[PDB]
Amino acid sequence: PMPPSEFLDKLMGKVSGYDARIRPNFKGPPVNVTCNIFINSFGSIAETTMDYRVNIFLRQQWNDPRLAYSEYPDDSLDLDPSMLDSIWKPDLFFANEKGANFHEVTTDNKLLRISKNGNVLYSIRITLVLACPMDLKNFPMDVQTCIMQLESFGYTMNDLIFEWDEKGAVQVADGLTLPQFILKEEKDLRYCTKHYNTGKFTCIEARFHLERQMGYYLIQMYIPSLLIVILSWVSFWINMDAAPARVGLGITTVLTMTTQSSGSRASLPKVSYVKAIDIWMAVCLLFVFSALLEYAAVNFIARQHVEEMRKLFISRAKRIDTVSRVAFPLVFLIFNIFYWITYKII
Amino acid sequence: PMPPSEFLDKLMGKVSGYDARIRPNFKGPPVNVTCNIFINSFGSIAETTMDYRVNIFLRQQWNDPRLAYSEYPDDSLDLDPSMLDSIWKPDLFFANEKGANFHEVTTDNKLLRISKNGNVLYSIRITLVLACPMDLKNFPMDVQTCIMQLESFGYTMNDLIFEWDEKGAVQVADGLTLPQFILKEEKDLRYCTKHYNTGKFTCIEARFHLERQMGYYLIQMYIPSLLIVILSWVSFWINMDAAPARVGLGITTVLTMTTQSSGSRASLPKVSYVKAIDIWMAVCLLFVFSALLEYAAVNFIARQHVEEMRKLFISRAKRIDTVSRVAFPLVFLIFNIFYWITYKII
Amino acid sequence: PMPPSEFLDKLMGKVSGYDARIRPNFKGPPVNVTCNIFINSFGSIAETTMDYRVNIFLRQQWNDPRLAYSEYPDDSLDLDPSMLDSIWKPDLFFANEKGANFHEVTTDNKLLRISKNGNVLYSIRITLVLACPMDLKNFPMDVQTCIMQLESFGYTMNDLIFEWDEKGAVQVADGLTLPQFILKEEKDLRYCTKHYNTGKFTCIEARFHLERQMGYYLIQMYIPSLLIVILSWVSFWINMDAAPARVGLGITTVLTMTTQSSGSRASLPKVSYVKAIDIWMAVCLLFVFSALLEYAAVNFIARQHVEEMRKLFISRAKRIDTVSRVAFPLVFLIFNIFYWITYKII
Amino acid sequence: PMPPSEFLDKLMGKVSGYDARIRPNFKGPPVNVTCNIFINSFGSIAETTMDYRVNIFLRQQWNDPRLAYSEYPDDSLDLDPSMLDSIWKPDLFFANEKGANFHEVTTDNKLLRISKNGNVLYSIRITLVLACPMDLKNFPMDVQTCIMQLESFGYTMNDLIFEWDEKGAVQVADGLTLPQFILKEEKDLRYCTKHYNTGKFTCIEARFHLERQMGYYLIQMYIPSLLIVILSWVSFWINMDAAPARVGLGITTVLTMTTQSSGSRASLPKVSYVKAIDIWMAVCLLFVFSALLEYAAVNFIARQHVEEMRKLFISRAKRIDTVSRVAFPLVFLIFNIFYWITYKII
Amino acid sequence: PMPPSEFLDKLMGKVSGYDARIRPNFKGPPVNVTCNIFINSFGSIAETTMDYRVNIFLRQQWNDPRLAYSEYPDDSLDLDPSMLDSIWKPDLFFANEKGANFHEVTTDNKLLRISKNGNVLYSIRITLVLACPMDLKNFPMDVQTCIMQLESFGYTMNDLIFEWDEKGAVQVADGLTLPQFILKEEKDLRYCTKHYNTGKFTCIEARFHLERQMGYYLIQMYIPSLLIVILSWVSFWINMDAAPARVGLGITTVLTMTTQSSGSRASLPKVSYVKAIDIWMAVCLLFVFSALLEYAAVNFIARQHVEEMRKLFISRAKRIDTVSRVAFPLVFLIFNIFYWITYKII
Ligand SMILES: *[C@@H]1O[C@H](CO)[C@@H](O[C@@H]2O[C@H](CO)[C@@H](O[C@@H]3O[C@H](CO)[C@@H](O)[C@H](O)[C@@H]3O)[C@H](O)[C@H]2NC(C)=O)[C@H](O)[C@H]1NC(C)=O
Ligand SMILES: *[C@@H]1O[C@H](CO)[C@@H](O[C@@H]2O[C@H](CO)[C@@H](O[C@@H]3O[C@H](CO)[C@@H](O)[C@H](O)[C@@H]3O)[C@H](O)[C@H]2NC(C)=O)[C@H](O)[C@H]1NC(C)=O
Ligand SMILES: *[C@@H]1O[C@H](CO)[C@@H](O[C@@H]2O[C@H](CO)[C@@H](O[C@@H]3O[C@H](CO)[C@@H](O)[C@H](O)[C@@H]3O)[C@H](O)[C@H]2NC(C)=O)[C@H](O)[C@H]1NC(C)=O
Ligand SMILES: *[C@@H]1O[C@H](CO)[C@@H](O[C@@H]2O[C@H](CO)[C@@H](O[C@@H]3O[C@H](CO)[C@@H](O)[C@H](O)[C@@H]3O)[C@H](O)[C@H]2NC(C)=O)[C@H](O)[C@H]1NC(C)=O
Ligand SMILES: *[C@@H]1O[C@H](CO)[C@@H](O[C@@H]2O[C@H](CO)[C@@H](O[C@@H]3O[C@H](CO)[C@@H](O)[C@H](O)[C@@H]3O)[C@H](O)[C@H]2NC(C)=O)[C@H](O)[C@H]1NC(C)=O
Repeated sequence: PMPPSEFLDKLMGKVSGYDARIRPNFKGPPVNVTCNIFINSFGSIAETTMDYRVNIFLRQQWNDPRLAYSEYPDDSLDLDPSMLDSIWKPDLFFANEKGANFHEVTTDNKLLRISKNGNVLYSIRITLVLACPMDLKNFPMDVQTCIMQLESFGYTMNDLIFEWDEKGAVQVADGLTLPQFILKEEKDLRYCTKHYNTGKFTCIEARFHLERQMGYYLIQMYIPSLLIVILSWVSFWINMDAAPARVGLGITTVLTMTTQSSGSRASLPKVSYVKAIDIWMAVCLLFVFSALLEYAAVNFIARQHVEEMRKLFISRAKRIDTVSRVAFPLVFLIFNIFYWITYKII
Repeated sequence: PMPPSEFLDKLMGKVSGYDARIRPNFKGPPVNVTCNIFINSFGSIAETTMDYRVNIFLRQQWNDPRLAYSEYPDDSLDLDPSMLDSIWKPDLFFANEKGANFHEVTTDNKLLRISKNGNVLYSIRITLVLACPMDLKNFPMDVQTCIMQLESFGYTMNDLIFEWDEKGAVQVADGLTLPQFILKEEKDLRYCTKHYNTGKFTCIEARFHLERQMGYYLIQMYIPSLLIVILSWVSFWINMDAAPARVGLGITTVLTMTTQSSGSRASLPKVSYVKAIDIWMAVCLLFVFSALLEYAAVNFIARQHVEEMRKLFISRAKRIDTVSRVAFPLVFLIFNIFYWITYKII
Repeated sequence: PMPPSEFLDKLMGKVSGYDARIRPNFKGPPVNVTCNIFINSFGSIAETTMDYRVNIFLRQQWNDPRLAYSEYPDDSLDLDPSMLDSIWKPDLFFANEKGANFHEVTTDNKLLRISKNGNVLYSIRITLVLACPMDLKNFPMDVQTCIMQLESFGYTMNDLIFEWDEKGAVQVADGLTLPQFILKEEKDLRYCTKHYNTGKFTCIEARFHLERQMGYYLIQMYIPSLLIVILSWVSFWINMDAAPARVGLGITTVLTMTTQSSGSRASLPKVSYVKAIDIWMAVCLLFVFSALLEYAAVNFIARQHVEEMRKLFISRAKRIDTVSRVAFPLVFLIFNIFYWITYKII
Repeated sequence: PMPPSEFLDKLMGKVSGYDARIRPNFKGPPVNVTCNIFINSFGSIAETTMDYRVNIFLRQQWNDPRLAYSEYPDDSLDLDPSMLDSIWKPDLFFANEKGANFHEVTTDNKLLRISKNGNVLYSIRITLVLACPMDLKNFPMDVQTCIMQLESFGYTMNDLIFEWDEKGAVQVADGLTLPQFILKEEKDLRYCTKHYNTGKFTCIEARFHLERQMGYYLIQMYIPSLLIVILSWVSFWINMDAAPARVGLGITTVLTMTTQSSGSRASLPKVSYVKAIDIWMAVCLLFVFSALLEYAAVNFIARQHVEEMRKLFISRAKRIDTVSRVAFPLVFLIFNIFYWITYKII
Repeated sequence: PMPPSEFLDKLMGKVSGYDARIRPNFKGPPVNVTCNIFINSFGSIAETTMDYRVNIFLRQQWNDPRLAYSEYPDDSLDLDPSMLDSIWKPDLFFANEKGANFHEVTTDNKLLRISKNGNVLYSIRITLVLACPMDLKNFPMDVQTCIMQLESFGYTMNDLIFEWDEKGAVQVADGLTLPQFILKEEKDLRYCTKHYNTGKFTCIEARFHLERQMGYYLIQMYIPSLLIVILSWVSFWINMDAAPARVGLGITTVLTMTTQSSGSRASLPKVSYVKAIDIWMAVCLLFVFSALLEYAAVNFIARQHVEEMRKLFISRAKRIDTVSRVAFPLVFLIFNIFYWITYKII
């Protein structure tokens, strides 16, 4: 008969003595707020900034005995967010925020509904740009575990407790795709219970394994590196004599490997430790100098040589011939079987 | 006689028992909110970010029996947005927001007017920066269908229903032009009715086919690629002997194709799958190495050759002559008829 | 005697029945709001974004009979913007906003004063970043007409009318200078009266012819293009024989024209249609390949040639001599008289 | 005895008839607001945007007879900014704002204190990003005078007057250092009294001479330009004959001068008029083409030459020898004494 | 029995005469606010902008005798930030702000709790982007001391005093890692007590030594510089005669050192004084010109030389031989022992 907000106005109002400023079960057990998120959007992972943008549905669940209606014959009683500040709320935040906001588009995107026993369902939409450290040892082949963590600010452990729910504590959007990564489904859930001069505080937290898209930097960086190496070697399938063609076909290959290495570290954070993309290419550098080393190996022996003079020269021109046809691919094929296997097991 | 806002103040006020917190037809049928948009501005499609900026007029239409005036002799009774919060509103949002705002320029750009039976016309102006996935298989020749979707947050399906109206549910500005695309007029309208732990919620949604401007990357990337290919071949219309002109005219063409390929993938998202612009140019790469392959084919046979020695050499210098005048354009003209036809049918 | 705000408090207050929510002359003629702007700042025209930042003084003028004081012996009665929301205001906005704001620096920069008959002077300061389409056919020599337009949102035509005033409807700052353009003084003023499913709405609008600064891209792009063309031709004033100097002085000129063309389209929106800066330079490209075409024209005839063999060769070496000294400048001087005259009349 | 805010609450409250909406000395003399600023931070001068970020302490001083307490035995009575809106304030703004804000960090950074006679001390903290035109005729050697100006918005001249105070009207931070400039201590203070259709308004304004750091572009642009010029000339200290070393050492110098000129105008606004950095380098361009001009001067005379043929050739090879050893430095040393002296007197 | 906020409502309310506008111990001693921070996040040090982003927990501690409850049997009485504005707060700010904000994510991240004697614990979360000057004399090997400073705005020294606490006045996060630096644990704490026309104000301040990650620019800039120097010298281990290989292997090394120097100063602020990275590379420039100087030293003596003519030439070809094998590494090995030792002691 009576409208429920009118019933709610005398429920949580000054009548019935309800305060919005006091936690439920005060002078009693700590409040167990169980939670789960629905990731709407995810990504734009600025590895320069070492962070990621994510848009979630933060769902929060707890119970208030002060809000347990009895006579009203329904189960879930919703509330437009005008009266949302009139009730108690948790002091949730993120320990790795780096910028966030609500979404006031047409409405404060804020859900409330209350069970008969006062089980409080609370859902809001938050866009987060969460910082995460980026271990880039095997940089195109890393599985980044960028995390997120949810803590209480005023209420300590003894008055409030965050929880994950057991039934799928991270719901994921169906077409949630990543331009550069794959979100693995296994999402670790644990506690990061802090300690301060103030004291200790609750923390639930989530972990997100992100295996990359290997094929991109394969296309951009590996394959143009791959061409020059064979291009360095057909520059040994070049003519018998020390020609200016041997001069030109050598230096052309070297500058492109410098050029690809210039554009290699274009969007990278400036980590001290060596990553995987440069040792791919610095080896390709020291391979591409060997051809110019090989020409001077021809050129110094050509100047070393006139019967007996050139007799040693053309003999050494064959020891440089039949070995380099074998030694060039062998040092490169032994490189990849040395290279990829560590990056295949990690 | 009495001013209408004064009539409206006792209409929707505390007198006549009107609440802003309760949906119309409560404990009854779900509210059918029909809607249509007027796209003022559209574009700045950051394909790096895979999104698009759009400025709309979100028009919303429904009915409230609580707001049905009877005695007042007019039809549409407007309202400046001061009293807009005093009435019920829907909980509309976007499932792919990525940033939005209202427009408070001189006035909250918010329209209300009410029919005699309380049919509520509601219009606001929103700038959106809506995310959309970007399939870039045929990257200069794709028809991108970037979408947008409109959902309820608190009210489920059983209490609220979004609708498109039949009479032109997306109105488009007249001079709405795109710097890189064409908005096709056919705009698909359907439902994206979600399901959650909370439950199910209404969704109407719109789809926007965007065929590009083919001619730009034609000018920037195809035509400078086109010049080098013929420039590679007049470098076979070069002199009889293995000259340093054959050395210089070969390597000049190769580095520019590397240079255009460096500036090719300038503003591109890092997708794993191969797009169309690189297979345009990687083929142009492997074409441009064939000329340097052709010089060494001349150079190795020149070193292979003295009567019978040069007799085979000049004979092979003609088998490299009359075939390459035929084989060069034929492998390229067969490429484009292999290339464009798939990109002409999609 | 009594202070005027105290006189104003009983003027526009609840006493004397004044509403801020009702337009003047309600149930009567539409309100004629005449307006004019003072452009404080203007520019930073992001042609990539196809917009321009402008900071204006939006002056608005109309009349309210409800605000016509009688007994107070003065003419213009100002008001600090605290009481500005207490009166009626128009629902002005911009149809091409793309971001705007007010200016709360030390004070809401909001002017009100009221005549004896209630003629309302209303002035505020707005920074706008207004979108404008950019026709770039003659890109360094275009006169861009970037516009701005001012519409009503809730009030239709029959209740409200925007106007320009006759007496200089766009006031311009004195030292309002542009880094890349010239604002022509002639500013077209007309109507963009829209029509919707809602109905029709008033619009006044202004137009701004912007002729560029021609001399910049002259310096950056024309003059370095100009040097290579003569540098291509002194490479024909080179020695008699087909030298490696003819090889080196040719390819040096070609790569710089590629290099300038790489930096040519640095900050340009990706329009499909051809602009003027590339046809300046693509012609400079096909001129610079003619010198390498000319060397191979020497080189093929040098290999074509031994008495009668070289007799034709040196004769053709003179037909390539005396014609190219004439044919080189003539095709370029006929180009500019073909080029600039269309760009001098538009 | 009684707390002073309680004394202030009945001082400026509704009792004693104080209005915040009325200027002091109303229906009397115009209010003389004297002011001075303390520049906390200054710089990040985006010459592309032609503006500068500055963070100030805007101190404002005037007198209110309505706020002159009498009985309270102290001199300066401060006020936390909660009651700051309860009093009158000036309508100060900036005519060249381009974005600004207050600073609500832990507190509205807003100072009030009141003398016994009601002399009002008012100080706030503002970060400004102030636009300034950038005359770049002598671009590395200009003294930029970027200004700032402070005007009233509603109150005209006859009701309000801004002033500088005599005692150091611009206080400057001690370690206020600039990454690219030097703030000269002489700061011009004058009036920019505007005139409008509304009328005339007060303006005080400040001027800031900014002499650059000459040594940076000296290091980046002058010194690498300086090396090539001598590198062009040791390429004339090259061997007797027209060698391919003369070919290679010429073109190497030319492309670097193109390369430095490409990176020269990296961060520059696109002004039409010629600046100083390009005439530094375009002269360095036309110097570096003279060496390739000198080789062809050798090469054409080498092809011109066989007893009497080479006799003129080696004689002209000495007229090109002994003159160019003198003519090369002389045209460059006469250039700098032509160059720097205008840039030393301005 | 009675809830504590209800006890707090009559504690700090209008009853018991509590004002939020008056400092504690008014007309008495200055308030000693001791403080300490917990750095949550730190970094993204934009050396171009000369600043750093930091996210802190600003903890503030003082005492209010007005807030000393007596009868309530507990020690720390917390308060959700709704009633936070109802009490007195300090006027803290930062003198080097450059942008800051609070964090309203789900809750104003604002902590209050009050001891029995009214010792006020106050903690909030602030993200700061704090400016700091960047001395870049030894640019890859500098220890940057970027500071932060905390001042009062309205309250002077005689009414308010900031303090550090003795017990670890800067708490640091455990996994607080830097992408480019190391935060040294020693953090200097002192006073920056300002003086103005207003007067003098309290200041506590903190200092943060930041030693870089040396290994990055080692990898990016030192090692590619290191390769060319040996590559310059094997270009002297080249053949006996003045070959075009000596021409080509010289100029290839020079342009890469120009290319690395172009990408060297990519992200650097434009300081006038010379840094350490360029004197690393300008020496590498003047080393790499010596090889081309060495070829012309060969080439001029080759043209100087026919019995006695070449007899001096091959003798000078040995004085250029046996010295340069010794003189090349010696001038470079003496450089590094001159270089690094100053950068090892600072
Ligand atoms: C939130 O969840 C926590 C975790 O279960 C609850 O704390 C637990 O509360 C129960 C009953 O209140 C305690 O059980 C009792 O333990 C004593 C001693 O172990 C035993 O003698 C009794 O027979 C009884 O089983 C339990 O110890 C306690 N655990 C902890 C770690 O505190 C808490 O009550 C929940 N609060 C709310 C508001 O739901
Ligand atoms: C919003 O639109 C929906 C869709 O039409 C409306 O729901 C429909 O309401 C009508 C009448 O209220 C229902 O018709 C009735 O159906 C029963 C059983 O089918 C039949 O025996 C009756 O004779 C009568 O025709 C219809 O079933 C129902 N459809 C659905 C899917 O619920 C709704 O009433 C509209 N609400 C408002 C506020 O306009
Ligand atoms: C705002 O300006 C418009 C444009 O002038 C005003 O509308 C005009 O109002 C006048 C008098 O109210 C109308 O004149 C009358 O017209 C009738 C029929 O044409 C004629 O028989 C009468 O003798 C008289 O001249 C005029 O038609 C009308 N024009 C339009 C287009 O509506 C309007 O009144 C102004 N409103 C305010 C508040 O100033
Ligand atoms: C703010 O400063 C201005 C500038 O001094 C003040 O205006 C000046 O006010 C004085 C006295 O009120 C005027 O002096 C009188 O001038 C008349 C005619 O010149 C003379 O016959 C009298 O004997 C007396 O000296 C002075 O003219 C006037 N100047 C101007 C330019 O208006 C103003 O009063 C100050 N206002 C406040 C609130 O401090
Ligand atoms: C905040 O801390 C300051 C620093 O200690 C306190 O100021 C100090 O207050 C004490 C007692 O109020 C003063 O001691 C007295 O000094 C006089 C003269 O030196 C001496 O004759 C007395 O026997 C007594 O020892 C002390 O001088 C004073 N120091 C300064 C620099 O002012 C202040 O009281 C503290 N305020 C609060 C609210 O805690």
